Amino acid sequence: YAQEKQDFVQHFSQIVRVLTEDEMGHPEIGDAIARLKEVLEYNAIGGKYNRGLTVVVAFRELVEPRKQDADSLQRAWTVGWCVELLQAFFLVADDIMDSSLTRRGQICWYQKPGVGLDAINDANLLEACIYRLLKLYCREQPYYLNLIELFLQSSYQTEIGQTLDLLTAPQGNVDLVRFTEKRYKSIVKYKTAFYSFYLPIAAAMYMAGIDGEKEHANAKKILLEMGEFFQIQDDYLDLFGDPSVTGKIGTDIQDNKCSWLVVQCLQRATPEQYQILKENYGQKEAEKVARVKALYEELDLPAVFLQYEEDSYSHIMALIEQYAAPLPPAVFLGLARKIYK
Amino acid sequence: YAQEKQDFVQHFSQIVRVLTEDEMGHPEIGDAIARLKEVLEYNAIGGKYNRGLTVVVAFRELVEPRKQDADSLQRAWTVGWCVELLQAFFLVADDIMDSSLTRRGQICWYQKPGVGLDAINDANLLEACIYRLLKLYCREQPYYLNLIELFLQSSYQTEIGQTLDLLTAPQGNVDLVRFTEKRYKSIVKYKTAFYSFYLPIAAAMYMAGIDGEKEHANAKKILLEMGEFFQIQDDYLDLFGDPSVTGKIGTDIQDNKCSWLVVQCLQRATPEQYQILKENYGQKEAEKVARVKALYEELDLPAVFLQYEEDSYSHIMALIEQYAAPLPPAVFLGLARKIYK
Ligand SMILES: CC(C)[C@H](C)c1[nH]c2ccc(-c3ccccc3)cc2c1CC(P(=O)(O)O)P(=O)(O)O
Ligand SMILES: CC(C)[C@H](C)c1[nH]c2ccc(-c3ccccc3)cc2c1CC(P(=O)(O)O)P(=O)(O)O
Repeated sequence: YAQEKQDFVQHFSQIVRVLTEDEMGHPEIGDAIARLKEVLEYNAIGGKYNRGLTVVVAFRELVEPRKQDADSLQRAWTVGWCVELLQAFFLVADDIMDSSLTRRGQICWYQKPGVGLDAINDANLLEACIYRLLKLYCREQPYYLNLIELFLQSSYQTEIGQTLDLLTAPQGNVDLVRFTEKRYKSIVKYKTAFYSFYLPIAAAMYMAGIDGEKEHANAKKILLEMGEFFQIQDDYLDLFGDPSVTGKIGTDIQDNKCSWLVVQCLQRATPEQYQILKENYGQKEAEKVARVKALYEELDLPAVFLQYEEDSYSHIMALIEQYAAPLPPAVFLGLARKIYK
Repeated sequence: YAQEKQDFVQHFSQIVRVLTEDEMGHPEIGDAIARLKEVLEYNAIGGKYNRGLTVVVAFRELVEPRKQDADSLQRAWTVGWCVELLQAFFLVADDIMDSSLTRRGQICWYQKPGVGLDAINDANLLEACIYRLLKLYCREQPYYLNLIELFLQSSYQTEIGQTLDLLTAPQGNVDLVRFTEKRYKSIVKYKTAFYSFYLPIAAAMYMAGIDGEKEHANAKKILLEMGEFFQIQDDYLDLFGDPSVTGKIGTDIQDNKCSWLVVQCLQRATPEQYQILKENYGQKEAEKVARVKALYEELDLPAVFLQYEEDSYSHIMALIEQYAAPLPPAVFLGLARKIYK
């Protein structure tokens, strides 16, 4: 599982080289290409690489083994790195928008002295790097246009999701009438599930010559449902997870997030409870965060979650049973195993 | 010339409609699509539309008149609007990065109450709209991939140019050792000339079935040279233009810009003059801006410019003479006329 990750990371060095080869081919833009290198190195490294690696794993599980030459494998690693660049673009930009301080345990790029709002253009460069790598490595392949369109569409979906989230949950303005279940699912589907789960498997599919509309739709159905549970579990763990196991010490409640937890809370709350939420949700003070968390436990949200994880796992297994064919079920089950661990 | 502009603007209403049709096809994301509409309407309208209109004018001059049906013309307007969306994406983002207050005589989008840094995601949406329109209108055409690659490449070039500019001219830090002629030309070529002049004519060329590498290179040579003079003239007019004729009251000097003017000044300045520049360039006070402007006139920069405009016009005419064929020279001469007016 995580021997493949060392191999993925070692490929980065070449991605960076080929993207910053213009340091001397046109000398004039050298300093800009040096800055691009620093942007790539700071923002594309330090994550867990789950999205990029999924491209490689899924590719190897989908392609006939005697069409896995060195050049094929290299295209798969490169396209994995494209998914990671897309992720990096979103995170740099989201951090600016949310005023975050840290990411992946280090200062956010935009908070670095000397960067600041220049990070907006750095993020656009990271995005642009995707299409430069696609062209460099995949332009003669029959799936080239399909991949370009898949990355463009995944960016749109994600951005639209971000818009929805920004409207739903503006910092420093509590309005819980916004935090409905239909809205939560919609945010998760567009902002997270499409790029995190559909994108990497679809890309592997296209690379394997699997281009059919119907097959893509079948896999999408499985994968967007998995993505929904992934985010719900992320929301739950934000507050209730062991921090030496997650890494996170959560701030969803302080940040006025449309969390699965606040959604559930609101569905179950008496009016006296709605009031406790109104007075304490989306504020900085520890005692106020304690209040919300106490309210969550009083309503047995951990028991709700555990039940919800069980029903969700059965449903995902049924979706796999119904929609995986003719793909090998292992493509989806590998993901299910990680998510439901 | 400017009857065609009313026609271009009237087409916007349909661009907006087709991009925000999802307001009821998926109801969940309705509020986000409403926000997209407001972003489009505020940021794609209010400019002079020169870049988009160039696509339409050049298309009509390049295509055989009995391949200009209603659907062709519509694709040309749409692709013109794509160039305008690309422009809108860059301007929204640049305004945030520069901390500007106004644009096109109105408050900058990000300065609107309630927007703020959410404009970063608004800008990404504007970019994404380009590829949604290309797909909606041009996906079955033989030039589809060529246009997608042209817009992606124009975005990269522009972003790289912006990086170079940000490194060269950081606000609140005067360093004139950066402001060399080689650097100025490099910024202009990447940040301005490619998207403003090459992009719209190249797009019209691809739409007319003119896809040859050689022809694109020939036209690019003419067009990047024209773009260089356009920006130089913009820099000159920033300070010396009549504001009821430009619209601008200039702030290049206050903003520590790598202007053609400061570059020229530096080439001609004694060390005592270099000092006046060092002490007064890139500062807010009116008397300090007066100093720089006085220095410019003492070195006869307006006479240098006028001479430079003459040599530049002859050179552009020679480039047209040598590189326009087999395109009709009118494609380039229309631009020359506007630029050198
Ligand atoms: C390590 C676990 C404590 C944690 C809950 C987890 N579980 C996962 C299950 C699946 C995936 C995943 C797999 C493929 C594509 C995208 C995500 C990531 C995570 C992750 C890590 C996620 P997270 O940090 O939880 O949002 P990342 O965005 O990949 O870093
Ligand atoms: C109106 C003039 C006082 C002014 C100097 C001018 N001259 C031009 C010449 C050519 C073009 C142009 C033509 C095609 C593509 C791009 C620009 C724009 C301008 C412009 C307007 C430019 P500007 O505002 O000068 O940078 P815009 O970016 O199109 O608004």
